[PDB]
Amino acid sequence: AAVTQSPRNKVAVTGEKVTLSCQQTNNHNNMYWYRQDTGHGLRLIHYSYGVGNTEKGDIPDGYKASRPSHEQFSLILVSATPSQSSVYFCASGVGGTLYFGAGTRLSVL
Repeated sequence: AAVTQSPRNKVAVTGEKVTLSCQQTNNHNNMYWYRQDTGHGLRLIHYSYGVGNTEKGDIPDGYKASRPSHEQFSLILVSATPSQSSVYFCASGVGGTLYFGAGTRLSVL
C-alpha cells in the first residue's frame, strides 16, 4: 500500500480530460505509468527520474505526464478516446526495483 492510485476507476466520455494520480510513500526517485490491455503485458507510457522530469516511454502518444513533487506522478489524457479504455498501473522504483499500484480501470464512452 506504499503506492496509491487515484481514482481506482474512471468512466469518461469521449473528449473529457482525464488525470490519473499516482502517490507513493516509498521515497523512490523514479515513477512510472503503464497501460495493460486485456491479455497483454504492462506497456510503458511515460516515466520520471525525479521531480520536474518526465520522459517518454514506449507508447507515449495521446498521454502527457507530470512529476510535480517527489511523491506524485500524474498521467494526463487531454482528450479521452475509446481506444484509451484500459487498465493503467503506476509504479515507483530505483535501479531495477519496481513497486506497482493496484491499477485504475478506465472506460471511455
